[PDB]
Formats: sequence, C-alpha cells, structure tokens
Amino acid sequence: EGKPDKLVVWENADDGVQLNNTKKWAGEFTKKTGIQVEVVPVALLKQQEKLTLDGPAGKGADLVTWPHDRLGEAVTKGLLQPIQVDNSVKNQFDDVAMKALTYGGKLYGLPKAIESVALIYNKKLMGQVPATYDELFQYAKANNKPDEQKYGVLFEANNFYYTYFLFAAKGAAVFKEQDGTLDPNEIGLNSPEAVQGMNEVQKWFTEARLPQSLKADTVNGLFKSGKVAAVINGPWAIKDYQAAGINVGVAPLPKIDGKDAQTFIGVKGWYLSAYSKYPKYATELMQFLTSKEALASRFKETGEIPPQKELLNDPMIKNNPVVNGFAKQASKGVPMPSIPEMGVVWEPINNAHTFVAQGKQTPEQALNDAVKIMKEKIQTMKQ
Ligand SMILES: OC[C@H]1O[C@@H]2O[C@H]3[C@H](O)[C@@H](O)[C@@H](O[C@H]4[C@H](O)[C@@H](O)[C@@H](O[C@H]5[C@H](O)[C@@H](O)[C@@H](O[C@H]6[C@H](O)[C@@H](O)[C@@H](O[C@H]7[C@H](O)[C@@H](O)[C@@H](O[C@H]8[C@H](O)[C@@H](O)[C@@H](O[C@H]1[C@H](O)[C@H]2O)O[C@@H]8CO)O[C@@H]7CO)O[C@@H]6CO)O[C@@H]5CO)O[C@@H]4CO)O[C@@H]3CO
Repeated sequence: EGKPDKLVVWENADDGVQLNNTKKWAGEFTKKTGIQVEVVPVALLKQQEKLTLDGPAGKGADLVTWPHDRLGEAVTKGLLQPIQVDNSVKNQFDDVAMKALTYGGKLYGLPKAIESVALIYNKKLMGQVPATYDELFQYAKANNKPDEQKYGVLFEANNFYYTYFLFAAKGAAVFKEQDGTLDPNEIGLNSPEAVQGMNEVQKWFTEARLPQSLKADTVNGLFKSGKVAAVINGPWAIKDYQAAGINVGVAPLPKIDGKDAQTFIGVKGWYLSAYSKYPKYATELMQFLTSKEALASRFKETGEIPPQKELLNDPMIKNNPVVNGFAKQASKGVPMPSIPEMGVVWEPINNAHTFVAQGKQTPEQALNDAVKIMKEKIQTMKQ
C-alpha cells in the first residue's frame, strides 16, 4: 500500500531544446524501469536558490542542475550529497569536467556540458574575424549605431562572466594563485590589474557605444534579427541563432594584448539533492541521463558539448567548425573557481559593472566597494 515511485528532475527553463531533451530521456528511463519521472522547468540560475527553500521543506527535486562555480557554496550549505557511482562510470568523462564537479575530495555530479563563450558571428555580415582585440574594438566603435539598432559587436559587457577575459588579460584574478585553486579568502578583484580590466569594460560603453542595462535577451534578440555582426556568447545560443536563420560562424576571441583570451570554462552537471528521499533510484536516473547515447542525443538537440571522452572526439563535435570554435576557445580558458567564497562574488562584481556602465562610479570606486562587500559577506559563511 502506497507505491507512487516518482522522481523529480529540475531542468533549465529554456522553453526549448534543453527541457525537451531531458523530458525525452527521463521518459526512456520510465519506459525502462517503470519509475515515473517528472521533468520540471526551473531557470538554471534560480535552481540553487529554489532548492535552498524547497529542499528542507520536502518539495525540492531529486536531481538539479547549475554551473559548477557555486558547487562549494552548495556543498557547504548542505544542499547536495556525493554520488555513489562506479569507477567505470567516472572514467567515461573528461578529467577537467569531473574535477569541476568534485569538492573536498567528493564527487557531486555527472557532467552534461562543458562550455566557454567565443566569438559568434553572422557570416552574411562578417566574412573574416578581426585578428586582434584592438581590431575587434575598432570594428565595434566604427559599426555600433544604437540610433538604428545596428551593431558590429554586441555582448553582455555588464556581466563579469562575459568580461572575465578583459580582466584576465591584464593579470587580474578572481582569487590569487599560489600552488592550488583552494584560496582561503584572497580576492584579487580590486587589484590594480583588475581596475585595468574594468577600464576596458568602461570603454565598451564610452567608445563602442554599447546599450545601457544589457541582458541576454537584448544581445540574442538583436543578433537573431540580423542587426548584429558579432556577439560574445556560448554554445547554448547556437540552436536559437540557427533557427533564426543566422549563418553562424564561431571563432576563439581575438588575441588581447597578444595573448590567448582567458575565458571562464563552465561545467554543467546533474547533482543529487541532499534531501532526495530516493538517492539510489535518482543516481540510477543520473547515470541514465548522462550515458554515451543520452549525451550524444543531448548534443544533437541542445548544441551543448558533452564532456564525455568518446563524444568529445566524435566527428559531430570535434570536426564541426561551429563547435570547433568553442572547443578551441575553451582550451585557452580557466575553470570557474568553485570554492564556497565564489557564492559571494557574482552580485557585487556585476553591480560594479552596472555602476561603471551607467557612469555612476569609476572602475576604482566600483571595484573597491565590491571587494569590501564580498569580504563582509564571507565573514558570515561560518557556524
Ligand atoms: O536565454 C538566456 C537565459 O535567460 C533566462 O535566464 C534569465 C533568468 O531566468 C532571469 O531570472 C535573470 O537571471 C537573474 C537571476 O534570476 C538572479 O538570481 C541573479 O543571478 C545570480 C545567480 O543566481 C548566481 O548563480 C550567479 O550567477 C552566475 C553563475 O553562477 C555563473 O555560472 C555564471 O553564469 C553563466 C553560466 O555559467 C553559463 O551557462 C551562461 O548561461 C547561459 C545558459 O546556460 C543558457 O541556457 C541561457 O540561459 C537562459 C536561461 O535558461 C533563462 O532562464 O543563456 C545563458 C547566457 O545568457 O551564462 C551565465 C552568465 O549569464 O555567471 C553568473 C553571473 O552572471 O550570480 C547571479 C548574479 O547575482 O541575476 C540574474 C541576471 O539578472 O536573467 C537571466 C538572463 O540571463
């Protein structure tokens, strides 16, 4: 008496390819095992906050997903539990991706996607990509006409995730480096070099005339409308652009100060809620959703590159010029930090970008204020 064996999965609310693909494969798991699986759309960046509330209340999903940067935060808050999988299961995936989903020596997920932003261009507007960043920036300055919705280069310049390469080019770092990624609280986001990076961000709004209070929808919408020659964005945008009829090209970001652009690398995995009533069955589902066959289908539908060893060297991924551009850029990037203190960085740093873009605060004042705030919030991350 009482046998409603039902699992809940939260997938990104893209009202599209990512949601459908998971609905597909969860249904195949139901067909195989008899276990009912409900795939519910919840925005990628809202999932961790939602589980924080709903999880302890018994209303959270069994499987959840978000980029790995906030793993340490999630693990320290007790949102997630380490997963029980065989060595052979782990061996199917790329080591960088597995490392990103590991915290304190414990594995917290199986990867679905590995990603970096690159230069995505309209081939009908841009035949050849600029050789350097200075050339890209001049092209932007010469062609960005916000008085007609036409742009040469447009991207989320008010977002640190996107602007990181500007900071990295100047020698700036999220956390200072000294043998290992584990950084106690040495934030480097208001170093002289970090101000240099934020100086470059300012230039995109002053010289290149980028719109105020930017968001993804503005960037994507204007590109899909054929009004933008090039954007800086990730593999997650490709299907949307192609369905909008854009003949898309993808190239690594043009060299900045003569060096490879150091973009963030992101890993998206399935995680297992610490409040799941069925961790055994949910982990079985997690393995099913990240199998070679499942992830090959996921790439075809969603365009997101699966960090599965064999698939990474599969022709549809390694020998696809569009996918190749992202892969090359990611090879020059750095994984986002995943230590708990990373869960204090994003809001103040993005706020700093906004103050700079809106001409309300200087790069120095914005970043100094931001790091002060970060340090303050970290002093409450303990028992
Ligand atoms: O189609 C585009 C996109 O649109 C939808 O997302 C919108 C969302 O639904 C809105 O709610 C709003 O989001 C705000 C959010 O709700 C607020 O809480 C806050 O967000 C904070 C985060 O919660 C917090 O986690 C952190 O976020 C940082 C990440 O942790 C970090 O990993 C990185 O994020 C980047 C991702 O790593 C990367 O994958 C890439 O994301 C793309 C998606 O993968 C792709 O599917 C698609 O997403 C849809 C989405 O499904 C809709 O629901 O496009 C994405 C790129 O546009 O890019 C990420 C960076 O954007 O960096 C972030 C910090 O930027 O900190 C934040 C800030 O405190 O603020 C949110 C914004 O106001 O807006 C989004 C529209 O983007």
